[PDB]
Amino acid sequence: TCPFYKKIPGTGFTVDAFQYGVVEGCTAYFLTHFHSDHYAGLSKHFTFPVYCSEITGNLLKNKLHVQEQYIHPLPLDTECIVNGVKVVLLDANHCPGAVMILFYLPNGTVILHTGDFRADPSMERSLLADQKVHMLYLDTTYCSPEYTFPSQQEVIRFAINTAFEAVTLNPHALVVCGTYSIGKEKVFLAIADVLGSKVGMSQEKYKTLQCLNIPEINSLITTDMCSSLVHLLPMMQINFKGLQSHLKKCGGKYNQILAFRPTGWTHSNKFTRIADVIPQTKGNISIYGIPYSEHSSYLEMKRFVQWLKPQKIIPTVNVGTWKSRSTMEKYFREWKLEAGY
Ligand code: NI
Repeated sequence: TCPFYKKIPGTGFTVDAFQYGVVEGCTAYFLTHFHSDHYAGLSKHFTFPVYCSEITGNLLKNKLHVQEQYIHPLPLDTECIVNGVKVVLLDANHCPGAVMILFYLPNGTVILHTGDFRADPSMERSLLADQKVHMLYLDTTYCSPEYTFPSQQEVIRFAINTAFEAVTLNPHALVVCGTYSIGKEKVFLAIADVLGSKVGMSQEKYKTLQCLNIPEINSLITTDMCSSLVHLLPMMQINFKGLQSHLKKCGGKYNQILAFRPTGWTHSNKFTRIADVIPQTKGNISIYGIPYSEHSSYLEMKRFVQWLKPQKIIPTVNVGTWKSRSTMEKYFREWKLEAGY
């Protein structure tokens, strides 16, 4: 049964609520982004209307084989009417096709559902600027002060320089990058670009990346592993056994692997600067964990909320414990008092 925080009151709408069968009174199902925790339950047998972005629509049709007639893509930054309710989709600065959703309720309430997001000051000059928000359904993944990490730009810089150094020292080194879902594509795209290679991957991943409207994509990726010196593998295989095995497959083309695991946050952020990061090494294999996040830091989250000044905040992540709920309400109150709303 559907939790209250996936219901938009005063409408027939839910958000990211596909794992509860037929939700009583829901006449349209919104999907914020193609991550499995959020799409859990969708398949080709789904017969209610789904509303999402164009990219999310591509993946529904091609990967989950949902039927065309039930997929309703909407343009971003465009006031649209759905079952008599004005809505807007906004870029969530998360993974490709990921959106925030504004609901303008009949009674005059305004609701923002962030989906998954990484807050940015650029959001302060969207169609959010023009009016008040009464309720915020907030991605609270890292709502605690200890969750710090760098900008995406600094991390990519670290990765690019690391990889270019290693391959210029050893032309026979291979670079590997782990993956298990969409998002974080810049990590492998940037590395392949500075090395002047295409990124090589399995057919199922190539199919997925083909759904994402990246410009010039056919120039950047390929299924021919033999022609590329940047390979993507499942995240699970990014370890000393998985990598030794894969090196064997390359038939003595390469004598060294440099691999990258893009995590979210790790406790090595409480002490170490991005510049200071070092690999785990075994023989001719090195592994870097790099903190490339597609969720708000604590400070980025605080800044957005303090800018938005909502009247009520409803968390969508870390809701399952009392300790977590309690902690989050404290920070909300602090933020409210500090900025005076
Ligand atoms: Ni997500």
